Amino acid sequence: GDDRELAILATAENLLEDRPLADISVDDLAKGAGISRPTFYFYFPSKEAVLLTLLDRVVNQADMALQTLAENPADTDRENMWRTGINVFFETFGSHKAVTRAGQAARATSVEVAELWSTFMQKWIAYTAAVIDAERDRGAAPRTLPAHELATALNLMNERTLFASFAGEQPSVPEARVLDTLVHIWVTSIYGE
Amino acid sequence: GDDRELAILATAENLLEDRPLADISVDDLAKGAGISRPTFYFYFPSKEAVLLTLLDRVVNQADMALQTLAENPADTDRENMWRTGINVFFETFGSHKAVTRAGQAARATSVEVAELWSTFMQKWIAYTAAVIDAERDRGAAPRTLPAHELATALNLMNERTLFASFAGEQPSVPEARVLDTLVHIWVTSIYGE
Ligand SMILES: Cc1ccc2sc(CO)cc2c1
Ligand SMILES: Cc1ccc2sc(CO)cc2c1
Ligand SMILES: Cc1ccc2sc(CO)cc2c1
Ligand SMILES: Cc1ccc2sc(CO)cc2c1
Repeated sequence: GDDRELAILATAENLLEDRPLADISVDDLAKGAGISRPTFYFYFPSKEAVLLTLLDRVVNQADMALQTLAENPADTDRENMWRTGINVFFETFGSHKAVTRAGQAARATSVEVAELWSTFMQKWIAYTAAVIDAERDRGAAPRTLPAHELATALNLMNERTLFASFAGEQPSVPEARVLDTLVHIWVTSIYGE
Repeated sequence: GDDRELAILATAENLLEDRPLADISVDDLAKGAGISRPTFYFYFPSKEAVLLTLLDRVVNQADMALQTLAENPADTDRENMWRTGINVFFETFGSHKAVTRAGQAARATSVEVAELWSTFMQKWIAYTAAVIDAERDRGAAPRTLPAHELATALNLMNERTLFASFAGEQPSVPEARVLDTLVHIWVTSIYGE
């Protein structure tokens, strides 16, 4: 039932480790899922909708993990609080690099992919800004830039910088250094005068 | 002579304000330059090579402006020194938003476009890192992250953040606020403990 659907998704995510979506045919997905090409189309209109579903699950997995942190504060310093939260994105997207890479490509051609990404970035920026505001209200952070503008740039930094590490781009921060790098830039810019 | 070449480039940059490169034909470029389609191909192998030339000139215009700042230090504080340098990218790419937007798209499909971008980002990161190192040697900046890793993330922040402002993306920092936003994040992360 929904098992044939998982088979298509797992075949898609596995095939994206090797080649781009343009190099993957519907026949490839059906064969890997052990169904016919017409049977495929009963679960998905296109290979793009398969990628969209994959990307939706990764993004919602990150968002839910961040949701879980928010409701359970980790008893630790402010630097570590920020570290733990940025780590959700490092670990979640870093555990799904093929989908992250293919989703980024799809933003140029899929309105749904762009709108999905944009919606969750908006959500994460707003929550970053609220935490910054809370820190300012309690006197732990100085009132420097507008909180939402600062939060926007930091979250766009993470998007671009994590993606480059995962993709092995030149230039990029080494994957084993990128978390420490982003944390330093967040904490100095949030708490620095 | 080279005048027919400028006509093609100026037609291309003007046409990219209205539609993407895929929506622009070689006939459109020839007509706008007042030459035939075969005459076009004597100056350029393809419409992609036209975009590549446009992007090369914008990037080299930024790099040369940054070169000029480096050789003439502006008598001013450290915050302003960084402001003046980030402003070169704000003003140069912001004066060529159609080409900047089309060049970014081309990175996904043109090896030359990606290699051109990557080469100059490497160059600008290395120079950022040298200035950070110089500041540390003179005791003005603390020895926190590796200078080259810090410089990488800040320069990737600017790339992603300026592009989003220019493109009117959601989310983005307003174009009239993005320079102040980036400067704050650079100065706090370079000089902050
Ligand atoms: C990347 C990212 C986005 C939002 C938040 S909120 C927070 C403190 O709980 C850390 C964090 C990190
Ligand atoms: C804070 C933050 C927000 C969005 C994104 S997207 C990504 C990899 O695509 C890492 C990341 C980090
Ligand atoms: C964006 C960018 C890149 C390199 C440099 S160097 C400098 C100080 O002269 C400011 C600056 C800004
Ligand atoms: C510091 C720096 C380096 C590269 C780039 S690219 C860009 C718009 O595409 C702005 C920018 C800024």
